[PDB]
Amino acid sequence: SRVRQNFHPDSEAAINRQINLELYASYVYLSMAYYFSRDDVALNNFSRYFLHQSREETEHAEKLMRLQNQRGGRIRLQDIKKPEQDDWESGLHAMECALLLEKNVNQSLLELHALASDKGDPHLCDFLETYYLNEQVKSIKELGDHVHNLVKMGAPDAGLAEYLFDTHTLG
Amino acid sequence: SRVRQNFHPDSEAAINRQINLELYASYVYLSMAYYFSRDDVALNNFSRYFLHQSREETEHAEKLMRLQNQRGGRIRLQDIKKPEQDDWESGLHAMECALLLEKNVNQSLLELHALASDKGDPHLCDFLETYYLNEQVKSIKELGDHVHNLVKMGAPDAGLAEYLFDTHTLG
Amino acid sequence: SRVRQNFHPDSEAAINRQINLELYASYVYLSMAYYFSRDDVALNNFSRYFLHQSREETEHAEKLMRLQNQRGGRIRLQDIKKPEQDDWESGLHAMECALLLEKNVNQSLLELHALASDKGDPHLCDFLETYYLNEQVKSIKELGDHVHNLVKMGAPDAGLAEYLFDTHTLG
Amino acid sequence: SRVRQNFHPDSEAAINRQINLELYASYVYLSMAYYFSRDDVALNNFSRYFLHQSREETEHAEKLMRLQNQRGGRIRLQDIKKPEQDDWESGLHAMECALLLEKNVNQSLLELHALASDKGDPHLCDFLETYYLNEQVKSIKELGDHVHNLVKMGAPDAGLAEYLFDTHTLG
Amino acid sequence: SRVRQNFHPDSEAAINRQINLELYASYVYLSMAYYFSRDDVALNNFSRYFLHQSREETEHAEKLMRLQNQRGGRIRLQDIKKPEQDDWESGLHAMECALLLEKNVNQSLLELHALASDKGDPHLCDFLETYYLNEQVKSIKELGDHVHNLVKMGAPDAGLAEYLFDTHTLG
Amino acid sequence: SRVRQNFHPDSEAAINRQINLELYASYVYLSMAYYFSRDDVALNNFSRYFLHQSREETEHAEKLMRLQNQRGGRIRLQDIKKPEQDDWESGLHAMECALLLEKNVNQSLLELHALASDKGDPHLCDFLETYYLNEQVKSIKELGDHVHNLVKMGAPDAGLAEYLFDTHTLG
Ligand SMILES: [Au+]
Ligand SMILES: [Au+]
Ligand SMILES: [Au+]
Ligand SMILES: [Au+]
Ligand SMILES: [Au+]
Ligand SMILES: [Au+]
Ligand SMILES: [Au+]
Ligand SMILES: [Au+]
Ligand SMILES: [Au+]
Ligand SMILES: [Au+]
Ligand SMILES: [Au+]
Ligand SMILES: [Au+]
Ligand SMILES: [Mg+2]
Ligand SMILES: [Mg+2]
Ligand SMILES: [Mg+2]
Ligand SMILES: [Mg+2]
Ligand SMILES: [Mg+2]
Ligand SMILES: [Mg+2]
Repeated sequence: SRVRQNFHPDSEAAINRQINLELYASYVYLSMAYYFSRDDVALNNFSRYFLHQSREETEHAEKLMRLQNQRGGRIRLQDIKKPEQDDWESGLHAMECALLLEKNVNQSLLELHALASDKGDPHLCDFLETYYLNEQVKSIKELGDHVHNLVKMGAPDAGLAEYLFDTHTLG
Repeated sequence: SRVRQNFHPDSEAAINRQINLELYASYVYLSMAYYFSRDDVALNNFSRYFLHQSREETEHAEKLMRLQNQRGGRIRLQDIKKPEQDDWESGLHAMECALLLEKNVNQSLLELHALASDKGDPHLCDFLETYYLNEQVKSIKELGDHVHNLVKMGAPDAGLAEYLFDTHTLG
Repeated sequence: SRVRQNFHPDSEAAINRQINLELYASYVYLSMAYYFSRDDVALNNFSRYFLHQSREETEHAEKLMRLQNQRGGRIRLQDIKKPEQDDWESGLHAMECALLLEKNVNQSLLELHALASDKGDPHLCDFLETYYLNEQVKSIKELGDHVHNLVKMGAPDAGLAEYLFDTHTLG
Repeated sequence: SRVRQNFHPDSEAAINRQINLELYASYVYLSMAYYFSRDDVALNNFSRYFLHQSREETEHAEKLMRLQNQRGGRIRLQDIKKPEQDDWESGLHAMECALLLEKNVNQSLLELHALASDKGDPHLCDFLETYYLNEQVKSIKELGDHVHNLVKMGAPDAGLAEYLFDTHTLG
Repeated sequence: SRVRQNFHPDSEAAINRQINLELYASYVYLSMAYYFSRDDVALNNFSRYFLHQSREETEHAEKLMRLQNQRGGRIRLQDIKKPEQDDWESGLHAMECALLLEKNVNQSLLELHALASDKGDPHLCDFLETYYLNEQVKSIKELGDHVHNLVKMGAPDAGLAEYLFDTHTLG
Repeated sequence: SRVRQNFHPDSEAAINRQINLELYASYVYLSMAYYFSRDDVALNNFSRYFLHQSREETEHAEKLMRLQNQRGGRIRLQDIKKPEQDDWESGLHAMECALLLEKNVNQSLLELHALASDKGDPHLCDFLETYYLNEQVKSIKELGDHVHNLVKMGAPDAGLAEYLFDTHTLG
């Protein structure tokens, strides 16, 4: 390749893997998004909240796909695995799963950054530090906030709790 | 379910399958989209054209997911299969694959409409007739147009052809 | 904690210490700010200059407090020590003390960054690199500039010098 | 001093003390402010409410610092003591501590006014009467209101109570 | 020096060298810029494209000169070497030389970043990561794109190719 | 060449030389520009004044490069020599060097005009008369003015002088 400079094949692989992980999380949030528009769940702000997260994660993937073409790498796509559940059980459960999901995305991204360090790709280091490492910290903190309020409010057994969180926090 | 009326389990299954098919085509077009921003391909309008198609197909899926929740069905998601290639070979080849893809989407949708007919779901009939059956005819005709010009122009061997089509038709 | 990931207790402590250091510098600049509105000093631009620095440093502290809550840490506040003097002696002396102060803030921040490196917190690395390491370089260079002109002009013995610097540079 | 007229050294000392007290309350409210942005508390309006109080109290200090320079006195700053807690326990507890804090600020200010009376400083009397004595009465009444509603609503055991007060009163 | 902190003489030298390298590339692009306004070449968009690159590289140098004065270093300037050719041969050849040039600039900058790492200058690390390491990746990818299209189009023997690239891509 | 008419090879050479001279003066002024943003010099208007002169001289070069391509000549570039000093000593010294520099540029340009006269290039005569001969007279007179005031004010020993000239003339 005529553009490739200082781009280690293992970083290339790392990125391709990370692209799949970001697509997977977009799918998980799309699943949740339409879980909440169910007639027997019907929390439309939860539904809009997770649909926005989903499209946000698709943007994450595209940046990485864009990073692979910028550096000289070759995007190699894999199947996008279906989420662990179609029935996300409750607004609380969906927030806890979202929280657990993003800490794993964070892990993988922390692992990616580390590979880039051992390979002397400062550009890739700066890439993850700039667009991912802090997006994740805010996502994880925000999700943490949401998890905490819904527990303190009494979700999901308190019939009022998820309905109020929907209308007042996510509105 | 308290919303379900005149909604046959086989239509439900049909829809869930169709949702996966629409996600698959969105993925195929995303793959092509980033194929053309490669430094050794670098047809940015082809890349923008297929990225728009991709997001358009994601919208297709969401409507169907929305249709499933409206009728009383239960969205059951499957893995999203990786496309047949990561190297779409040329602007012409990518248009021919896109054309072949959409005729299959069309087939499945024609098959879905037929199931809905034999099951007496006029609502589902009208759904596909309204948002899908003609979107497909226009997609297939448009793709057909593109395929024809690029052949007539001499793609991909004519070095000028794909570059001009990029700048003048897809610009 | 449910948000904490890859956040070493020594980094937590480092941050809590740094928060106090940033509050301390805000206090030092508040002291200077009101030193210059004295009727027997009466350099109102010096006074406005240092009052702006003070509020700027309070902002520094808040970001760090915000960083501690984002990562899962626990803000643990300490007394805010009074400055070394209430009588900052002259506009020159106050600039030299400000310069010496910020090089220490810089030291501590350089030390903090180093801890984060040895602990594999790339997020915290990027945090300090983004909002602190360069703010400090500009502060130190700006203060350096000010120190130099006031010396070259003859502060504080030249009765004209501090009065002109006040009206022409800090105006 | 050439500006000093009718300004008793004990009033000067009183003011310097009061300046420290006003800085202390600003710090207490800053602590609370970031207590509520904790991921395991996450009441963002409580957090904004107390952060505004904090900056309001910093303004209190500055006026007094400004009063000292106007009259001929000499600002003599002391350490700013850390608050009694870093864990403000609940929105209710934080309001009760805020209420108790401001009644003490009020006490000290009432004591200051009294000193000024026995010393024949009508200017200082008018100063406190104009910018402090009523600011305090409104703060104390407002805090009283807040305390009462949160008790009546069932804070902190009622999971709904603090969450609703956050969104509906402090929003 | 009174501003210098944590600034290693070898980093200083590195920067001074890098400043010359950035001036050299500005000169190379100025040469190309006026190569294309030749009456026997006359590709005015190529000429405008390279003249913009040139001024962009002068900006690169100035930032580094600004970085040297900010940190306490001393700008030490060297001769600016004439480019390797005055006759850049063709639009394709000029793009290939530009591509090769920027990968070297990139190399030097990657080497500079590495020096800064071994010297514990995180500020200088962040400087290059922020304003240079990615500017280079985009330049190299963009130049790569251009190189590829002009080859695929048949430059320079195809009389149409450079003329169309001029009017349609660089217009 | 098909555009060349009445264009003597010695004029061509003259122009190529003059182009280098104009690049040299641009470099000298860039050096001065960043000399004054030094933390131990810190005359920001001097710095802006000389940075504007530098870009102005780059424009001079480009016109001559443009003149060479217009007439049929061939731009042949040489190394751009580093200036005589990196330490311009004082605002006065920098103005005196600038003054001496421009009288030499003027000399060379007067010499160029003379060559054009003996060669019967009235176009080149008119070129220099129109864009250079008077730009130089104004530059030299302006620089002369500046030199005179700074001497009369007492530069560089008078600590006030350069600082006031910076803020009041060059502001
Ligand atoms: Au789970
Ligand atoms: Au790295
Ligand atoms: Au195919
Ligand atoms: Au039907
Ligand atoms: Au000192
Ligand atoms: Au790190
Ligand atoms: Au209490
Ligand atoms: Au009184
Ligand atoms: Au070459
Ligand atoms: Au570093
Ligand atoms: Au000289
Ligand atoms: Au002539
Ligand atoms: Mg993500
Ligand atoms: Mg479709
Ligand atoms: Mg600070
Ligand atoms: Mg108060
Ligand atoms: Mg550059
Ligand atoms: Mg000139």
